[PDB]
Amino acid sequence: SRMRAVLHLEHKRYFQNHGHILFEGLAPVSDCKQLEAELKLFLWRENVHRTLPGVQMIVKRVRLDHLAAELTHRSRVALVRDLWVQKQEEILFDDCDCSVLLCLSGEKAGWGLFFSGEYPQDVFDWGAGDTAIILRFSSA
Repeated sequence: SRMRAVLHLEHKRYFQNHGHILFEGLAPVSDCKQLEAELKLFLWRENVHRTLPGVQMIVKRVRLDHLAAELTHRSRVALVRDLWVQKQEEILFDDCDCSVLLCLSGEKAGWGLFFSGEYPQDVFDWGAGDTAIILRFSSA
């Protein structure tokens, strides 16, 4: 089982103050590793949700769309783009309402960062052996 996850007012305040917030254990670690293993097989790294159901399944079952909308005070947002990345330098600017970087493997598997605008420096990174997926959410 998994406990229900609920944002606290202080999580909102942190995101308001800084424009990002990092959560430990945002997504179940086993769901992240399973997705990563399927992505390695699938081997182009853009919009991998069009090829594997695990991306939207994580978005929906962890409620990343509802959490992003809540943090950004949007009625609703939806996943519009994604990118499976090996290095943080690969995460370029996207003008969407909110992004989520979800780490898929290694020590920080399951950790996720909500942010808007450019990827924030000196907040989150993962080892050279590990990967992550950036999820772009839009109210458009």
